[PDB]
Amino acid sequence: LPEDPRWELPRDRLVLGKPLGEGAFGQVVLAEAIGLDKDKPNRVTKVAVKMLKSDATEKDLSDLISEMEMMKMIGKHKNIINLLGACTQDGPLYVIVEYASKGNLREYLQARRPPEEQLSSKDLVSCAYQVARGMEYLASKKCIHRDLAARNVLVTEDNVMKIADFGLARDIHHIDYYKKTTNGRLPVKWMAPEALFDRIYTHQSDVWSFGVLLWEIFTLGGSPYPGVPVEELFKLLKEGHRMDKPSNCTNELYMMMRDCWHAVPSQRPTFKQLVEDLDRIVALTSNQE
Ligand SMILES: CCN1CCN(c2ccc(C(=O)Nc3[nH]nc4cc(-c5cccc(OC)c5)ccc34)cc2)CC1
Repeated sequence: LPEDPRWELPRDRLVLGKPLGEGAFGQVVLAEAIGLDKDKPNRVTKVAVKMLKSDATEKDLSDLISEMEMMKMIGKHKNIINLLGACTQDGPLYVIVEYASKGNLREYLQARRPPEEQLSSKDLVSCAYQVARGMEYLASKKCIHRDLAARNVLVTEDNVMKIADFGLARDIHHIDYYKKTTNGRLPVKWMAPEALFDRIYTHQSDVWSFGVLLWEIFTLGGSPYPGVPVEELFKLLKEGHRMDKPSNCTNELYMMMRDCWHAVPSQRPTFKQLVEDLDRIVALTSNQE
C-alpha cells in the first residue's frame, strides 16, 4: 500500500480490543489510540478499527482500500462516522474511525421502550433531525448511501447520531434479496421501489429509506412489515401499499414519512428540505412527554 502522511498512525500507537457490530460491518474492533492528535501525544482516544479477515480475498482488500479512500474524499461531519487515521505500512491494513459507544439506533431505541430513561417526543424528533443532517451532508458531497436504516446509524456517548457504512460501493447487482440482517430482518424493506425493481439508486431513493427510518424512530425500533416475505413485499409495493401511522406520532410527522415514500421520486422532499422541516418541528415539540 502507498503511504499517505495525511492519515498514517504508527501501528504501535494502537491498542486493539473487542469486536464491534456483530460482524455486520466486517471485522471492526474497539481500540485505544495513543497520540492521535500530535498536539497531545500523551492522551488516548477510543476509536473503532476496521481490518481484513484471515480468509479474505484480494477484492476484500481493494474494497477496504476504496472504503478508506472514499471517506478521505468525503470529509468531516458531526453526524457521520469520520475517518481518523490508518495503519498502512509494515503490517495489515487498519482503517481508524470514530467510536460510537452506544451502538446502533435500532438497539438504542428498543432499550428505551417503556417496560434506561424513556425518550421524550422532542428527543425522538431530534434524533430524526441529526440523521437528516448527516444525510444532507453526504448528499451534498455526492454520496448515495443505498442502505440507510436505523441499524446503520450509530449513537455516541453524548447521544449524537452518526451515519455509518457510507463509504463502500457495495456490489450492486450481486445483492441477495433474501439475505437477512444480523437482527433477522430483510433489507429490501428499506429500498425505494425503483431501486428494488429497476436497480436505480439515487439521493431520492435514500430519501425513501429515510422515511422508513423515520417510521423506525417513532415506533421506537419497530420492525417494518413484520412477517412479510420478499415476494409479498414486492406485491405490496406494486399495489402502492404504505405502512400505517405509528401510535404516538403526529400527523405532521406521518405526512413527512408519506412524502418520503412518494411514488414519484422527483416529488419526494430532499434532505435539505427535511432538515429544515425537522428543525422547525423540533423547536415546537414538547419534551414534557
Ligand atoms: C447497552 C448495551 N449496549 C452497549 C453498547 N453496545 C455497542 C454495540 C456496538 C457498538 C459499535 O459498533 N460501535 C462503533 N463505533 N464506531 C464504529 C464504526 C464501524 C464501522 C463501520 C463501517 C466501516 C468502518 O470503517 C471503515 C467502521 C462499526 C461499528 C462502530 C458500540 C457499542 C451495544 C449494546
